[PDB]
Amino acid sequence: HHHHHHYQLKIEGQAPGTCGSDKSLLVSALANGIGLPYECASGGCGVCKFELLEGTVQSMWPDAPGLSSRDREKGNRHLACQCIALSDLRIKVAVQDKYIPAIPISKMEAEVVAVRALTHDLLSVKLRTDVPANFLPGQFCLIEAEQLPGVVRAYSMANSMNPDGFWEFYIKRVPTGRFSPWLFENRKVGARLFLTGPMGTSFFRPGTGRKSLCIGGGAGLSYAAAIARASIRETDKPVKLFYGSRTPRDAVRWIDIDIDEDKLEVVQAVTIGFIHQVVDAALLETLPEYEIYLAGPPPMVDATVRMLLGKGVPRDQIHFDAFF
Ligand code: FES
Ligand SMILES: [Cl-]
Ligand SMILES: [Cl-]
Ligand SMILES: [Cl-]
Ligand SMILES: [Cl-]
Ligand SMILES: [Cl-]
Ligand SMILES: [Cl-]
Ligand SMILES: [Cl-]
Ligand code: NI
Repeated sequence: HHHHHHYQLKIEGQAPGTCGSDKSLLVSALANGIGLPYECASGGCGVCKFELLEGTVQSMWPDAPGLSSRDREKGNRHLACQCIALSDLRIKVAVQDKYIPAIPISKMEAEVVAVRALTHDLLSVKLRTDVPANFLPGQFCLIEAEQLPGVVRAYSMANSMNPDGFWEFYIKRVPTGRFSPWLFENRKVGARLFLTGPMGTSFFRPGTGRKSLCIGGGAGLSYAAAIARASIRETDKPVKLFYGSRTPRDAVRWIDIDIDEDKLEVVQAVTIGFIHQVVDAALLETLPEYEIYLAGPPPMVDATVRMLLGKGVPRDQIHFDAFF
């Protein structure tokens, strides 16, 4: 389960690049500097849709919900984040500049170096690469475990850009979901994984002059924490942060995540109704004045953005990441 092939990737209107049997069309494109649209990079949001003009591809997730029942059954529309090339390809997609990697993405061999209890639910995993850890606050990595070849999943970085090559992620204590590269044989010090990134365009925006509100459900606390840290570093203003954990009062040691608890206004929502009703109650009609960042389970993120827009928050002050 080790050899891979390389093929030509022609994107109509762009320079002929390369693609392969070893990575998705998304990352090959992005790796080539092309702004192929994407958000989730994991088969759910539908944003990376392209039309297969010619050539043959293989899907990592045939049931991927980002592709509608219609599209899965009729025509030549596929998802770039889920598809590998099995020959030279010609595709058509609306390329945009805002998706060009801020920082050149790469395939990195990374070793687990530290694991520690974040919360009753969250486990923090710190890995090291031979290369500097270079990423913006709010970006993610796609993570693979050689045990499971076709099992790429997305995880927001929790720490910050450092020259020591450290990448931290928050993962679930209970192995739920379904398939994950975080087998328990891989949550031990010395395990080797593969990080692709940095990915994502929902990173922190400086110079807004607005206050930050970070909303993180479940493992989305990684993203929420990286934005909160970066806001405090920027302005020293108070950052309001809301998060969901199922057990009452499971505090996170904010000094271990390099965050000053002063300049930090934390409200936990114990996992009736949920997190976006706790935010709406607490802040009322003041939300439109904040720069808002969310992460979490797709249903939670979608409900919250609906609440936000319904409460008059400009679309361009809302930033999010939801992975499937
Ligand atoms: S980016 Fe491919 S479905 Fe979300
Ligand atoms: Cl990939
Ligand atoms: Cl697909
Ligand atoms: Cl790459
Ligand atoms: Cl997990
Ligand atoms: Cl949640
Ligand atoms: Cl989550
Ligand atoms: Cl930072
Ligand atoms: Ni082969």
